Amino acid sequence: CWPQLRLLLWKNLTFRRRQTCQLLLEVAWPLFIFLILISVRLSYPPYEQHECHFPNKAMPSAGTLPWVQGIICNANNPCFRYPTPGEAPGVVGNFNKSIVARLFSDARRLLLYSQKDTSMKDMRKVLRTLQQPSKELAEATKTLLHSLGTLAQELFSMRSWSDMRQEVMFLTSSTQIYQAVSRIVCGHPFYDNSTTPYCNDLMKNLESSPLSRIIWKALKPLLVGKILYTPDTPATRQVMAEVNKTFQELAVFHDLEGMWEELSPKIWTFMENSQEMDLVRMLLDSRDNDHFWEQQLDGLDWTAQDIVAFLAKHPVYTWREAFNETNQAIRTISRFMECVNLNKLEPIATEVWLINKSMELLDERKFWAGIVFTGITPGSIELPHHVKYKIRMDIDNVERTNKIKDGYWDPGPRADPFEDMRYVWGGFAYLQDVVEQAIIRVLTGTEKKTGVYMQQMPYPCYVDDIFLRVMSRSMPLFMTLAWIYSVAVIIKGIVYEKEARLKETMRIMGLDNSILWFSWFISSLIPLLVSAGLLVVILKLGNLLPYSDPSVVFVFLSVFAVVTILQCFLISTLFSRANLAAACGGIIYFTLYLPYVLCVAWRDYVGFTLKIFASLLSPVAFGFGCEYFALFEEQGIGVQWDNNLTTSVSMMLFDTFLYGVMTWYIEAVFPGQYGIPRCMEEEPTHLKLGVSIQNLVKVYLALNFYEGQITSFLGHNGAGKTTTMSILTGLFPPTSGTAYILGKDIRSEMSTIRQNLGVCPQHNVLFDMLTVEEHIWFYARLKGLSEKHVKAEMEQMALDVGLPSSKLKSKTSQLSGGMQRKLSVALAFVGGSKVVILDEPTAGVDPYSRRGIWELLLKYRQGRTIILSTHHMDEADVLGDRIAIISHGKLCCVGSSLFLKNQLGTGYYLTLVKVSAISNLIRKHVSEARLVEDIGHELTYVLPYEGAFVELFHEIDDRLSDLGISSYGISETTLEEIFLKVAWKLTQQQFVALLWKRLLIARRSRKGFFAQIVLPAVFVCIALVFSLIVPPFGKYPSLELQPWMYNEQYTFVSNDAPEDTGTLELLNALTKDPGFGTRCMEGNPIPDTPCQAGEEEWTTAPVPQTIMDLFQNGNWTMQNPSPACQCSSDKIKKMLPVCPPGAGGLPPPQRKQNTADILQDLTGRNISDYLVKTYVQIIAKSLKNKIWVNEFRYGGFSLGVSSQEVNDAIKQMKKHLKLAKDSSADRFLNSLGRFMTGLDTKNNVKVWFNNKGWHAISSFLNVINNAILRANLQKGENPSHYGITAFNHPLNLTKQQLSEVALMTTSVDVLVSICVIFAMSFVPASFVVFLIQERVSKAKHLQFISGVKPVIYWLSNFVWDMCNYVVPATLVIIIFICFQQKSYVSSTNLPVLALLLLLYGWSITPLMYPASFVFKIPSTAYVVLTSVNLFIGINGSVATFVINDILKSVFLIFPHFCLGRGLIDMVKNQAMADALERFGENRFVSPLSWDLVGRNLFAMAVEGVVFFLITVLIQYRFVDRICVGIPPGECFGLLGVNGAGKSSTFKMLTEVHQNMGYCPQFDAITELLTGREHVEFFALLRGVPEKEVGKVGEWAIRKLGLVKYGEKYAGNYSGGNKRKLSTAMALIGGPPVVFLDEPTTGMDPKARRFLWNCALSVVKEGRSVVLTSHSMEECEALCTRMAIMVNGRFRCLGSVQHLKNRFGDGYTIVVRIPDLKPVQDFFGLAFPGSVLKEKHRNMLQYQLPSSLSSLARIFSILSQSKKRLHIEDYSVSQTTLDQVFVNFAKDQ
Ligand SMILES: *[C@@H]1O[C@H](CO)[C@@H](O[C@@H]2O[C@H](CO)[C@@H](O[C@@H]3O[C@H](CO[C@@H]4O[C@H](CO)[C@@H](O)[C@H](O)[C@@H]4O)[C@@H](O)[C@H](O[C@@H]4O[C@H](CO)[C@@H](O)[C@H](O)[C@@H]4O)[C@@H]3O)[C@H](O)[C@H]2NC(C)=O)[C@H](O)[C@H]1NC(C)=O
Ligand SMILES: *[C@@H]1O[C@H](CO)[C@@H](O[C@@H]2O[C@H](CO)[C@@H](O)[C@H](O)[C@H]2NC(C)=O)[C@H](O)[C@H]1NC(C)=O
Ligand SMILES: CC(C)CCC[C@@H](C)[C@H]1CC[C@H]2[C@@H]3CC=C4C[C@@H](O)CC[C@]4(C)[C@H]3CC[C@]12C
Ligand SMILES: *[C@@H]1O[C@H](CO)[C@@H](O)[C@H](O)[C@H]1NC(C)=O
Ligand SMILES: *[C@@H]1O[C@H](CO)[C@@H](O)[C@H](O)[C@H]1NC(C)=O
Repeated sequence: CWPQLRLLLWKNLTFRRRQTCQLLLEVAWPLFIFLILISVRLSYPPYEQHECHFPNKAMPSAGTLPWVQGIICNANNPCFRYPTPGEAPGVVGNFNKSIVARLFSDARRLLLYSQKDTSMKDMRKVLRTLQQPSKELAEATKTLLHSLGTLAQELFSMRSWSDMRQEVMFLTSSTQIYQAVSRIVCGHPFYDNSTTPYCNDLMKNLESSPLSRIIWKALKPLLVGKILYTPDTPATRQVMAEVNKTFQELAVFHDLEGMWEELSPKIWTFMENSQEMDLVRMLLDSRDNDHFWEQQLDGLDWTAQDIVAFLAKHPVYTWREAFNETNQAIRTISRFMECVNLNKLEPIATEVWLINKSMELLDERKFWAGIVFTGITPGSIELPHHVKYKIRMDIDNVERTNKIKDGYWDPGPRADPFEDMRYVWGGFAYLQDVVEQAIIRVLTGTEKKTGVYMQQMPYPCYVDDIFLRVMSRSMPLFMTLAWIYSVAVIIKGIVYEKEARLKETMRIMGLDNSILWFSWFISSLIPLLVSAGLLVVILKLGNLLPYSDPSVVFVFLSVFAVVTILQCFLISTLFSRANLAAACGGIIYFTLYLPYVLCVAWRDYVGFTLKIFASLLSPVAFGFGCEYFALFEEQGIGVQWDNNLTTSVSMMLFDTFLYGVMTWYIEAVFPGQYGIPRCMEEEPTHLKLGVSIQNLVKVYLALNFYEGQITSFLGHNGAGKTTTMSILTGLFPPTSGTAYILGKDIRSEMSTIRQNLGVCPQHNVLFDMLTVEEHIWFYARLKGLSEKHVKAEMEQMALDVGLPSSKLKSKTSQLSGGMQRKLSVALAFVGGSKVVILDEPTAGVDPYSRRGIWELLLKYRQGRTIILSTHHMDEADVLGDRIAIISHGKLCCVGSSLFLKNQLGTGYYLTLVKVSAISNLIRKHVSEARLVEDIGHELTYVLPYEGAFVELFHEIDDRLSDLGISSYGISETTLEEIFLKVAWKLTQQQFVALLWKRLLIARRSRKGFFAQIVLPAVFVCIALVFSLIVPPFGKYPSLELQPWMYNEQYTFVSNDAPEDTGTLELLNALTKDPGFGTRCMEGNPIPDTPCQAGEEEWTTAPVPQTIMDLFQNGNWTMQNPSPACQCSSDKIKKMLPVCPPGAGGLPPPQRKQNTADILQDLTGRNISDYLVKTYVQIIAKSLKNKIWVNEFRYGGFSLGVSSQEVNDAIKQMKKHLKLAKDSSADRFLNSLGRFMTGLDTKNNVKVWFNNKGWHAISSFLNVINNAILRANLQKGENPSHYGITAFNHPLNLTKQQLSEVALMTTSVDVLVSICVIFAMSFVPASFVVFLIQERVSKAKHLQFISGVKPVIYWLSNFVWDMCNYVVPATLVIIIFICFQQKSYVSSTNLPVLALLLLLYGWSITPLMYPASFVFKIPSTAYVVLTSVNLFIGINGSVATFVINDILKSVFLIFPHFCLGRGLIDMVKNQAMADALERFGENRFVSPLSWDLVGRNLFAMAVEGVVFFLITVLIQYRFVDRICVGIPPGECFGLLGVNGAGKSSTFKMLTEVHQNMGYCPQFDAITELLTGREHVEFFALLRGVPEKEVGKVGEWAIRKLGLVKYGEKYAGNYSGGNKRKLSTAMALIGGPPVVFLDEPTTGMDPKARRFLWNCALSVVKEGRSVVLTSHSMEECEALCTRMAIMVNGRFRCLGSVQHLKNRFGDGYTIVVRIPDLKPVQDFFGLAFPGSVLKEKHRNMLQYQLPSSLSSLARIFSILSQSKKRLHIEDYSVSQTTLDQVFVNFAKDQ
């Protein structure tokens, strides 16, 4: 058992080693694939990003100055990496150090001090009293001194103007300006025709200044934009007037220039020539006032000396420089604010005019967003209590509304300042908040009393390694390609071993399929394990899968190799061709891998039971395991032994078991064309009996085979000798019979029988890539011989074979057919087998190797029980010692050759070579004589039988010169007799005939290649159906801003400073009956979301034993309230950090708010740390369960706490000091007072928003605005039906975006075009494979032999190919015109596409014609042509992606590229015309224009023409004195030596064409055509009449027989029937000379005689024939004038008898008498040339050379010694023709 496994493994290893061409590619392909993989890996490094927070943005309602400050500097998401103070629950600042805020606060302080100041009036009163020592003078002076000291302190304590002037002077190197502006504004981390060109050049410089050009993108729609709204309802007018007030709040700088121009001369003369200033300067310099100023300064800067130097200066810094600087600053700020359009309000009547005006303003490049209301009628009614409004803005400034989420999840806070922040810099949130605040103010009356801020939630220290994810979630493809190559190789090997019938012989040799499958398994698993180990090595070292144990991945790859090995064992039993299976395995495994990518996209609704029932394949389970590996690898923890993956391994093992069972079943139920689906002479007792059959029978005989005799076994192959020989072997069991083979019953023991019983079937067994010595060694080891015994047997076999040389012993299977057959028949004798069963030896080999094999067989006659079974007569005659014939399953005759020939055989055959005279002489010499047959220069007679022989031969030899007889001959009866006795318009005719034949061969192929019609149909159907799934990619529907667009989310509300001031009522109205927003309130005014009504429970989730450790780890202050968390340590790359328990610290109270979501109170908790830890831990827990984790929370609120005095003070100040009512003084003061009172906020809210949700910030802003509105509502009936809804609907796209979408749709266009190109390329594949089938010596050369004019052949082929491509063209046209694809079904795009497909077919059908020329194998050009067509399609797709002019000019040669570009340009022009019609114009550029489409049509047409021409061109490519005369009726058989070039001479020697007929050596018939139609087509091509064609066909079908099977498929016939059809084809036209070649190959008796009779008859009609073969019996029975060709020249010619007598050997005699030596002694003494050819018991044979002319005396001596030697039987024969042939071949 095990030794056989060892031999099988050795054979497999030798097959692997000797190739030296497959294993190197096998080891290089995975290396190359994964080298490309690692090269791609080393190009994308892992991106690490620290955790950070984002500053809070301020809306316009929270103050104009903080809003502008938030716009200006902190507009980039700086990613602080540390919690900003803005995220603190109490403070909302971060502008502590803002010098502008300090300047404004100092200005407010100066104002409020001046209005409460009395120094001016006190100084005036003191001056009046002094002008009108004293008593009250001292008190007045003291009060004035104190007042002026306080004023000096106040004026010096501002400290803001100093920094402002220093910074503006330093500004008037790249980073210094940025640092200065950042320190100034906040803390520390064609247009020239419209307006004046000054600020045009300013904005040009802003766009060209080398800084972050993002602040300009945010400031452009703010100071240049322009808004417009719905019809002029008075309430809409009121809300727009409120918005206008909010806008003009910042217009204080507009009327400041007039104020300065009006106040400058007054303050100038006040500081120049006023008595008050002179008195102040006088009092500032004294002897006692200096100490007063020193005491009042409190040691501050700007002492009294500096004050006196600055103020008192009539002619180094006085007030004049400050005055000039302030004047210049005012000039600059006025010139800046001049072109700032603060009147951006335009009322519009209708919505269509709204859209038109917005588009016009967009063309004018000055257009901000636009509000659209929903008023019911232009009435004075205030509001319908529920405002629905939309904000229409440009697309490039608003986030798209077609999607609300990125889809696939990926780490990253999504905080890019420009790419995904359009709701901030675009101005959407600003206008939204302004409109909501205006609506709130107009509904109730409260002005602002509310601030709003936006805070982005932080992110917990993530890293970006998307490449690792996409490569570990798509591992199977590149993990499987190399094994696809490996499985193709192993399938090629398996099917090659199975096709050659080697497995059948292995089974016959005494083996079971189990050990073969095991050996194949081991031999294919060893290199797969090697490759798996190497891949584990290259993956671990590649740094692409760190922290992954090599052992577990190695075991995984080993199980994968095992399951793929069993899968290929499954797939191999369905194919019976090596290359076909090797090419189809790859595509079949690709098809089996596709379900994985098909199921991975629909993972949202896939069931575990569906996963199991779909895991019946190997690639899907491997992909699941790889997904497990990826999920456990991405987080850095790796994969280890931790007890999914186990389920995947179990499913893979179940798949292995299922594949094994499927193999075990299919190998038995459906095998190949060779498997089995589930007058008796004296018996010589001188030798031992080896095989004794006894009463053998089957389902609808007894012989005794002996040891030393080579017994023959003849039969009709239908009545026996086929199932009897199989029953003698182990193929089929017996049926009520027994046969003791060498003393062992067949049914008793079959193992010991096969141990000493060789076999040699017709199909030789010789493995390729091996030596004959290794063959003998392997067969001897399989026999069971020892080492020394095997060596001795190999030496003996090499000595007896005849090739004892290293040039042949160490060479591969390269010898000629002769030595190959000799070695194959000698192999059956290795091991010393005592019983051998041959089958058809020397079937089609030359007579020389036949004699050699005969000698080799006779050398093994010393007791081996050779059982011959052949259809040849001479072989079984000269080899068979006991001929036995059976018929009707019963034994008929048995005995020696002489016994069978003299018991029932006819008399002698006497021939004469060159008629009534000789006939009468023979009749007078012998009465029972007759004239058998007379041929050209020959005559035969029969002597049916004895002294008449002597007298007749004497009379013949005496009167020989009388007649024309030149030589005589005598022969015995051959065994074949005993076997038979016992059991012009011709061009149009050829055109229509070819068309008819091809039409029939296409019609009768319904079961055949009919898929070439429905397969392109189903593929184009799949394509056009998939084309109806991709969205139009250019739509933006009306989206409603509501936070519940996401299914589930966690909200939260944090109430800071709970003192009931202004926050408690707001937070209450946020969580009352109306809920969060507009979800459900007296109905559900939101579609597809009715709110869950019943839930009210303020509870805390059950906490595990972590509160314990939280208690024992006390002192958890506000700072560090929870244990820390580590992330991204060195050499440990973690996608998301892992934190210990107690991440948040305490589960907050959870409660549902009846809106399909749950809120948790976060009062007094650190919001940032809690959010970070909860988010990271929840995301980890969610991704742990393989759910494709989505987002968790989106938004929350933090409500906290941060006037008329300044307004009243400004009013009182304006009342005095030269009050007036001009448009320069009152306007500026009122605007400044409004700006001052529009900056204070009592209470505020901070909306925490996640940016992963595209529509989260706006929805939560709407929610908080609705909450504010419902809270500010007073004494209402109920807050239910009071609410606002915000919509987002962009405007229509313009020409630019239309061009962009027409450019980006080309991807889907080429995607749908590629599959059509692939599906349309399957029609010419059938044509080319049919041409290949007809090209290999079948019909092309045969039709070329007759007059066919080969150009007409290709012409008719092209015609039918066009006519047959017409059908699927119209079919697919109808199929995908049924679909409403306006790009194709239009009245202007249908004919162009129609003739585009037509010309594509016309150009593609001749392109694959020359590919059939050099291709000597059928049924495999299909796959390679499909592959190269796919490659051309990929090339055309790449060229379309894109020097382009020459590219599109030279790439028009490929018709696939032509059709692709045609479809692309067609859909492009369709989309362009549709867009132009949408915009309101009309373009009618026809697709048939020469430049666009039509150049491709002409190119494809001329390409088809030139391809047909070059195909015609390729076909045309632009012996020693052979002399013989063939008269009428001369069968001039021209034999030759081995390799004499008979086929070449036949092809050279072949009006003359029409006068010659050919019969191919190989069968030539269409497998799907009919029998009668073959000869009908060949008669049509011969030149017979159209009406007599049926008569000629009937004559041809009746002449050669087979009339019972005349109407059937030629492919379903047999060898004899195929040869009959072939020889009938050569007579359908009736030429004078018919050239035949091997008419009988593998045929049977009672059928060869039929063809021989037909040949003799067609010769007898005066028509000479010419044939050649190897069987010399056929030549001697058919030919009449031989022509032997030794080396190029005719070495011998003449009749058969003349050649047999001239150069032939002597006669041969056989005598029959235990025995006596005296008879042999007398026989040897009688003849001098007697030679003992064979000596047996009671039977002798001898040869007489050079003594044939004395046959009369030979017969006389025989008749004399008949009574003396007591001989029982005599026989005398002449030398056969095969002896003459082997003699001529020996002396060469
Ligand atoms: C909620 O919970 C978070 C943490 O989960 C708390 O945030 C912590 O508190 C501060 C932010 O509010 C952070 O303090 C900063 O730490 C920086 C780190 O630099 C080193 O810090 C270590 C101590 O950990 C020192 O030994 C080193 O010498 C380094 O200084 C400081 O650099 C930073 O100092 C600032 O520097 C800037 C620029 O120079 C100055 O302008 C500024 O005035 C200040 O000096 C500052 O001290 C703290 O790191 C942060 N994280 C942790 C783990 O503590 C929140 O505070 C909690 N919420 C509330 C309301 O408390
Ligand atoms: C809306 O506000 C703008 C300014 O914010 C007002 O326009 C002012 O008045 C006229 C034009 O109407 C101009 O001469 C002024 O220069 C504009 N600006 C200022 C600062 O006065 C406009 O009148 C307002 N419209 C409504 C309906 O209130
Ligand atoms: C035209 C004048 C009278 C009205 C404007 C007030 C300006 C000019 C006065 C009022 C207060 C003064 C400032 C108060 C003190 C300082 C701090 C010192 O380190 C630089 C000078 C500086 C900054 C003074 C410059 C001049 C000053 C800014
Ligand atoms: C900065 O913050 C502190 C809080 O410690 C506050 O007292 C101060 O007024 C702030 N500065 C401002 C608002 O300019
Ligand atoms: C804008 O697009 C809508 C969508 O159908 C269309 O009805 C409307 O007429 C378009 N308006 C303009 C001005 O193109």
